[PDB]
Amino acid sequence: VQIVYKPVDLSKVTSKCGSLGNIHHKPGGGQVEVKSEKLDFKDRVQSKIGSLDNITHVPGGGNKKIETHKLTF
Amino acid sequence: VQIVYKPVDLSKVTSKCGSLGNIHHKPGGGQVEVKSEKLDFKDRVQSKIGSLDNITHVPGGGNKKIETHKLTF
Amino acid sequence: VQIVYKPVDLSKVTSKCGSLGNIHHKPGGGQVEVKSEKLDFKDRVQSKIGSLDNITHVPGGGNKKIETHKLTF
Amino acid sequence: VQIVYKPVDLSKVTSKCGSLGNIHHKPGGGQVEVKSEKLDFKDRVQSKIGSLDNITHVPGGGNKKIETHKLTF
Amino acid sequence: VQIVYKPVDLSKVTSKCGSLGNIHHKPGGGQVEVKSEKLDFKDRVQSKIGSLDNITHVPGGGNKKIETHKLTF
Amino acid sequence: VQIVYKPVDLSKVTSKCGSLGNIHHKPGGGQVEVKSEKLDFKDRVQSKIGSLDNITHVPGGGNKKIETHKLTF
Amino acid sequence: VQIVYKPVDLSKVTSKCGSLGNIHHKPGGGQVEVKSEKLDFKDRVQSKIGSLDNITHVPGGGNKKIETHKLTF
Amino acid sequence: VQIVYKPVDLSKVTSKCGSLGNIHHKPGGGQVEVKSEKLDFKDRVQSKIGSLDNITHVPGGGNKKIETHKLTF
Amino acid sequence: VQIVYKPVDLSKVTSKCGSLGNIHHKPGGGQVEVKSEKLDFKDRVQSKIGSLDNITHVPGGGNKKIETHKLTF
Repeated sequence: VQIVYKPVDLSKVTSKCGSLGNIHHKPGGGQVEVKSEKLDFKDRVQSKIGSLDNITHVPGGGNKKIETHKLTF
Repeated sequence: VQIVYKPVDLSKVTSKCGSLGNIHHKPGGGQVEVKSEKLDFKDRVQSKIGSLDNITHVPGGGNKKIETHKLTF
Repeated sequence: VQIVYKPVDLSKVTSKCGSLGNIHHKPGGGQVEVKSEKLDFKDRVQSKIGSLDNITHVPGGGNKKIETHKLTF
Repeated sequence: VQIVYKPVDLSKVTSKCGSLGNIHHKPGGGQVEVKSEKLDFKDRVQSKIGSLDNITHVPGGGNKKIETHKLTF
Repeated sequence: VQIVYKPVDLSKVTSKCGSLGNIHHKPGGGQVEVKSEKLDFKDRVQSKIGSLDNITHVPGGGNKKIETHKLTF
Repeated sequence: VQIVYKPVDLSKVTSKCGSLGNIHHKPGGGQVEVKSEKLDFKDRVQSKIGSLDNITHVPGGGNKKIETHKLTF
Repeated sequence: VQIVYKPVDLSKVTSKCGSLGNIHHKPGGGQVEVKSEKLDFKDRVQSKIGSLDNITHVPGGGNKKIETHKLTF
Repeated sequence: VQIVYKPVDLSKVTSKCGSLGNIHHKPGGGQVEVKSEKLDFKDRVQSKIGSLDNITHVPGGGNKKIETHKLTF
Repeated sequence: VQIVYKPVDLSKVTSKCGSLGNIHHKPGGGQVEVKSEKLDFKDRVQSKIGSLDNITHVPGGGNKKIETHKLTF
């Protein structure tokens, strides 16, 4: 058996931006109150309170190319 | 058997940005209170309180190319 | 058996950014209060309180190329 | 005569505020013209002209408790 | 005569503020003109012209407790 | 006659403020002109012209407790 | 012949402005694309492309007096 | 011959403005596409493309007095 | 012949401005693309591409008096 696997990729993924700005992200600028009395936990607790895991993501490009070349004989 | 795995990549993934800026991230500028009374824990506790794990990510490009070349025989 | 594995890569992953700046990150500029009374813990406690693990990441490029070449005979 | 004056005060006066801001006070940004000719004052003059006695008052709390305990025999 | 004057105070006056800011006070950014001709004053003059006695007051708390304990026999 | 004057004070006046800032006070950034011709004053003159007695007061607490204990026999 | 040319000018051209501001001029914040193929020019070319010759003019007065005194004998 | 040319001008041209502001001018925030193929120009070309010659003119006065005094003998 | 040319000018051109500011000029903050293929020019080319000859002019007065005195005998 003869197999030729010769894909050719000449693609452009392109982004052009004049200006990118004046971006405001303000998570949890408010008021958070947690009051707990006489609670019973028989098993594990994970607790997050406040302003956690917030992201501001401002890439000047942020382009993605995902490319799988799989040959199975 | 003859296998010729010869993929060719000439791709461009490209970003052009003139200016990128005036970015504000203010997580947990607020007021947080946790009051706890007579709580009972019989197994492990993880607690995170306040402003944790917040990210400001401003890459000038931030482009990604993900590229898998797999041959199975 | 003959296997020729000759993938060819001439790609570019490219960023051009004119200016990148005026970036403000202020985690936990607020007010945080934790009050605990008569608590019972029978097993491990992990506690993080305040402003922890916050990130400012401003790379002039920040491009990624991920490229896996696997041949399995 | 026996007098017992035994009031007990356990009160809370409480204020909780997440964030307080972006406050603009601009007294007398306008145009003020006073033109006086041949006036006669036989008695005292007080004159205030322009932008006087303006207040910006931004307390983070600003709570008031006023409490009079008067016993007259 | 027996007088027992035993008022008991356990009060709290409390303020909790996460963030307090971005406060602008601009008295008399305008234009003021006073033109006076041939005026006659037979008695005292007080004159204030322009931007006087203006206050910016931004206390992080600013709470007041006023408390009078009067016994008159 | 027996007077027992035993007022008991356990009070707190309390402020908690996370951050306090970005405060701008600009009195008399304007234009002031006073023009006087042929005026006659027969008695005392007080004159203030321009930007006088303006206050910026930004205490981190600024709490007041006023407490008068008067016994009159 | 006697010619007496005695024009008298006591005029006032006057502007009084309290405050002048918050002026935004943003020419060419948009996107401009010029694509040219196989064009033939036998004589001179002037080309302007983009954001050119734009003016922001904010004079605090900006008054004009134009005054011609012509005597022809 | 006797000619007396004795015009007297005592005029006021006057402007009073309290405040002048919050002015936004945004020429060419849109999208401009010019596509040219196989065009033939036998003679001179002037081309302007984009956001050109735009004016924001915000005078605090902007008064004009135009005044010709012409005597012909 | 007697010619008396005695024009008398006592004029004022006057500006009073309290405050002048917060002026933003942003020409060509957008994205400009010029693409040229196989063009032929037989005579001179002037080309301006981008953000050229833009003006911000904010004089505190900016008044003009233009005054021509011509006597022709």
